[PDB]
Amino acid sequence: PENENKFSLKEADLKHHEKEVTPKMINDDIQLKTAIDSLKTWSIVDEKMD
Amino acid sequence: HMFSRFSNVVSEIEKKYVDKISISEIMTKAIEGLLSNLDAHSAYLNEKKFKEFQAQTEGEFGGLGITVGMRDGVLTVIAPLEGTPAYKAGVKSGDNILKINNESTLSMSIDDAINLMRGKPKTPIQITIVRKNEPKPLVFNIIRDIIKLPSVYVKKIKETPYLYVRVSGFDKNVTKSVLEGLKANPKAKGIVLDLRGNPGGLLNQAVGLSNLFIKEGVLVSQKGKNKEESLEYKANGRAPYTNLPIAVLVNGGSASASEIVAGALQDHKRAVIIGEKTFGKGSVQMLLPVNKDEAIKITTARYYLPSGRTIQAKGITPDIVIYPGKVPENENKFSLKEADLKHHEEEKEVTPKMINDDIQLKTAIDSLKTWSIVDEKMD
Amino acid sequence: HMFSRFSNVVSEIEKKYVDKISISEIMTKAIEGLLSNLDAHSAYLNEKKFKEFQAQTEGEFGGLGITVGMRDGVLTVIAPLEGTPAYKAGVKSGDNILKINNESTLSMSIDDAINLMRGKPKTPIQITIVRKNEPKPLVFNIIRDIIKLPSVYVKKIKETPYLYVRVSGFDKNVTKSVLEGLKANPKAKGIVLDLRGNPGGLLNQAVGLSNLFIKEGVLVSQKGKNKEESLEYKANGRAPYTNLPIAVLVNGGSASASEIVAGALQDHKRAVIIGEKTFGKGSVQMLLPVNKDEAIKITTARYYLPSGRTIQAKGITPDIVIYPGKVPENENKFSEKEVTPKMINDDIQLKTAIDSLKTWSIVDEKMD
Amino acid sequence: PENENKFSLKEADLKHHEKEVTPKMINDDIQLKTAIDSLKTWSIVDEKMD
Repeated sequence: PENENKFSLKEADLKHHEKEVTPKMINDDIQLKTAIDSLKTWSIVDEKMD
Repeated sequence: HMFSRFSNVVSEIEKKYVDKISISEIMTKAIEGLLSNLDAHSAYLNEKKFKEFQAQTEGEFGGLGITVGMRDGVLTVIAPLEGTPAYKAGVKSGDNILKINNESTLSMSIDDAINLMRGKPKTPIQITIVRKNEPKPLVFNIIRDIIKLPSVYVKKIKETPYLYVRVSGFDKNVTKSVLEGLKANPKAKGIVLDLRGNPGGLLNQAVGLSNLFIKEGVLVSQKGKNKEESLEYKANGRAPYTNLPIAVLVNGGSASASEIVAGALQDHKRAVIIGEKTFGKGSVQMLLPVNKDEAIKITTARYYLPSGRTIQAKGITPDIVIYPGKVPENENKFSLKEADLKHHEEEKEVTPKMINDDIQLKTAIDSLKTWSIVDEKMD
Repeated sequence: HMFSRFSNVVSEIEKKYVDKISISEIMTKAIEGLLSNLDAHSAYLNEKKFKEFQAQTEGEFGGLGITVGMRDGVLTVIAPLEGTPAYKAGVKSGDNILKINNESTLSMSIDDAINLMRGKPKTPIQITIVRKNEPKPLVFNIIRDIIKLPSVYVKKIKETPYLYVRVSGFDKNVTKSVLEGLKANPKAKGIVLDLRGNPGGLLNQAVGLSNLFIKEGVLVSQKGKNKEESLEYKANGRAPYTNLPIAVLVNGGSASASEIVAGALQDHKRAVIIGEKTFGKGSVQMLLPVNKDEAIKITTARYYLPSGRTIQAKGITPDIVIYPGKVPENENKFSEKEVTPKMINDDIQLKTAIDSLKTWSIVDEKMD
Repeated sequence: PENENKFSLKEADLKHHEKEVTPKMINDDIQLKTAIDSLKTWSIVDEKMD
């Protein structure tokens, strides 16, 4: 699934301050998007143990 | 003197503007003009609105306990919530609110209709209803009572050791609510802390919630303008659940309080934030009165995350970015022989039929399962 | 007195606001905050802005051609002037602007949008629109250029004596061209004075055009608060064409000058307004000179039609309301230089105007 | 022809809680609508002469 809407996150008077797997080939298929996601959780859990 | 700039200009508007504006009312318009121009969140609460807004702040207050969704454009009855005063009145679905007492609320936006309906916590309001069966309006009186709408509920997942915790708004007992929910299920192995789209408010409970998990953490991570206002200390180490897997779900709505409980966990790597980018509302607002006891609401401090980065105008950048959708499936014939054949308390626990409707909750459960597998690898 | 309230409020703001705001900036954010709340069209120009505006002139800044006016708290495109890039880009009246480039338009002043569109015409600029009957907004990449296309032409109808004069915009030459066309095309009778999509223009030329067809008197009465600035433009007796039929067309994308020509005729029973409701923008603002270099801009006075009605928000309600479409020439069977039946049948609002001229001719002949 | 509005009062009109032509019938048939539109112009030309 891809983003479809552009919300008004920021408004006026706001405060300031080929040979590799591309995000396209990750997007077209979900089974490879969830396998990379499941790697991110492993990295987070590893960093929790220092 | 310094007021020359505004005193000279306000003289012209007295005479040359078309509709004979009174200088007494001009100041009422200049104050509202100034505050709205400092930032995107300041506002002016005059005397009349002052006490009304103060009394109707976050929590329980008198009302009707009826959900409005404009189903048919006539204020249809969307949800007669169980146990609410409207349900005591016996309101039924299919009715619509043409008028309250003598005024066609349909011709007015819900902005003022909600104010009219939400009156005194005791004085009953004679609500007027219309049902298509009876052309003349029916009558249903909703006696007044403080509306007890919990902000947090905990419901198990049918086939997994993982709970589900919803956090919309923040009430005085958010921390107690989550803690008692966890106590009710001592054998949970992961919580999908869904605080998706929740704007914020009541920081004093966000810190308690985060402290319920982290052990070193931060006490209040804000600095402000004056040096005395900064409170970036450490949080206490009395957290019971210091190793429970977590996956907090965020969405563009989450602005201030759900942006400090989610962001605080991320910088301590105590959870996995799943969803879509957030609002980036890195500020707080004190409602300091002035003049005739009128709250000149204005920003007073800028929240900072533990790492030192700023959420303002930057969002929370969830680790696993995924937007709402449906989980794909492949099938050629109905799993059941027929929709009504061969099939021979729903809120008591999540079921796959509702998980498949929201891909994000599925992703959260997947992240919790990965966390469980990783934790089991350390045996 | 009342000033004490404001002084206390500003003192409190200066004491607690996070970013150490200076007093000079507070006043620049209080005056600017007042005028915007006073009336949408109003605006504030400081010393620098006032100087740059004084140096500026309506020369090479053709712009997109979009004309915008506040309505229900959002910017809406009144109508893109005919022949300009915005018209050729598909922007239609009633579309609510959301963004110009990356700048969100929530709570801007009309002057800000006008200046955003103004500049070197060749500079590309992007626009985002919200259309009522189409989900999600749009995006338009438009290149601007100066426009010299004459604003009125008097194209004649093919098979009938009736003329057809299209007043697209009220420039300085609008009143001369219409009179010249009528003079050069005599013995024509009916005149379909088309004003649809004409956002507005010079008042001096709206009264100038209305002067041709009226002899009675007051055309448009302008009144503010005090009597000194109140004045009205009463047409002189020179009305070369005070007899021929007329049928003006007005559409939701017209206002100001095109709304005083249609309103002046309607109140003298001198023509038949045909179409939809009008946008209703009929106020007047000018820079206030006594400003200590910080020129401001307020709606000094508004326009009143001779009947006494004000057109600020009411607009003009046509006599014969008929919406756009194609005439139902079907079901009657088994299935350039002059307006032709092909074009008339593609515009129902123009078919009605011709019919309302035939009845006028019949009633004129019936008296003899 | 239908105006740009899609619903307006299209659903749940209710309110109001035969012997004369009503606007619904005039909308139903275009010939009668043209006949009425050609009577208003007659009134306008009657007013002008006075």
